[PDB]
Amino acid sequence: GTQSVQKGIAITYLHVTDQIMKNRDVIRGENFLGNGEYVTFAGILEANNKIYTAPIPMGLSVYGSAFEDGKWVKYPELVKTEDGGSNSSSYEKGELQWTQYPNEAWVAIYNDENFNNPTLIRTDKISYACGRMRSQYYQTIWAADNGDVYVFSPSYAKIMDADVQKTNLPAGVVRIKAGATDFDSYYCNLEELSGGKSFLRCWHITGDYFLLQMYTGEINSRGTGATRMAVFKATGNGDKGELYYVDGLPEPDRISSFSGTPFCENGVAYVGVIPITTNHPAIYKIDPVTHTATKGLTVNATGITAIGRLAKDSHSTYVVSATVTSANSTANYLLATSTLESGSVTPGNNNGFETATGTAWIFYKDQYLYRLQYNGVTTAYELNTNGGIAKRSNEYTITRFTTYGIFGENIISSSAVDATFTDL
Ligand SMILES: [Cl-]
Repeated sequence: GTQSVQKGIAITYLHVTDQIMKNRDVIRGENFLGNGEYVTFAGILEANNKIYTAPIPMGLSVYGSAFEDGKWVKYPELVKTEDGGSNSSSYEKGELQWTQYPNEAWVAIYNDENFNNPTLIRTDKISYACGRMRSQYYQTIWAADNGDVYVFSPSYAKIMDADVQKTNLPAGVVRIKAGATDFDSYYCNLEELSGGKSFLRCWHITGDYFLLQMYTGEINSRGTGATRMAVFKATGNGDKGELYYVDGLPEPDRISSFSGTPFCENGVAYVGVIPITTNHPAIYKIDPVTHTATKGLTVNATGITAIGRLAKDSHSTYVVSATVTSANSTANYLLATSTLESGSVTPGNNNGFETATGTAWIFYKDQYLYRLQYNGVTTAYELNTNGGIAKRSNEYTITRFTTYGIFGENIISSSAVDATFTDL
């Protein structure tokens, strides 16, 4: 056969029990959806004993636009004539950047973590299901407690330069019932409910309630103005969806950012709120039933990069990962606390453990906290038998990732990559 550089999908596993890293053979990304384009997985969602992801279309690679004399090139006027761009937006001559098919969304359903033989399904009711901010892809596919998978799209593609690459669909939601292999008839237009606004990203809270980080103005590539929260009850209003803005958070013009991953327990969501700059980050409790927020634990640091729990034998604690950023340096501290609802935490005591910053953080149940970092090594933490934060024995070298999640006993990370493939 003929080997060439093509777009692939990388999959990396961190097995939390064995403490072993494995690299899956690279998956072909070219023509993943049958239109020549390659994809970036957004989300590794465990539900119904299966993995759901949104394969986000990327446009055409250099290989894909040249393939069989431009078979896949629908809009040749968009193929780049020379190298250019900057950062994640950088492109090579011959690429077609961004999808040519913005008015649809796909979901891949995999039977297990081997990522073989996906069930690929398409809807024309929403655009693609992820959020975006510069180089980041945010998961927007989530399961209700009953296993129903809700597939949200903020319609990020509305901000594309070329008309044919804009979506004309409003931000909205569709559904895959638990155990089903295709979408049902559910559809909710979120812009009609929100006052014309989309969202940066979203998460599950409990039951059929989801948390949306809402925009105050237009969606944009820098995340500007993503300073409100709303609670979406998917089956509310007679299975039409119901959206309520959250009351009790700081005023939007006082919010610098929210932390990236809420912590959900006891039916509520705990969210890190970073105010504009004495004004410290604090963790707010959001009750989805009343769409009300209350101020809890104050964090005496720059930011909040993880909230969760660690447990070992008869010891357990909450763990807040906090950043300390100076003019000349970045630091991260893991801070133990018995409560998220009052008081404060401050680096500088025995209940704190310093780490390098990490690209992303994820808790595996209440057993481990993983600090995912590419080059830099990936590390993991636990409670020791004495109840203190401890580093696990094994470290890992992983590559750049754009999505991550847990299935079974594996932490899984993924990215679109260049790789050699053999064609017939
Ligand atoms: Cl439910």
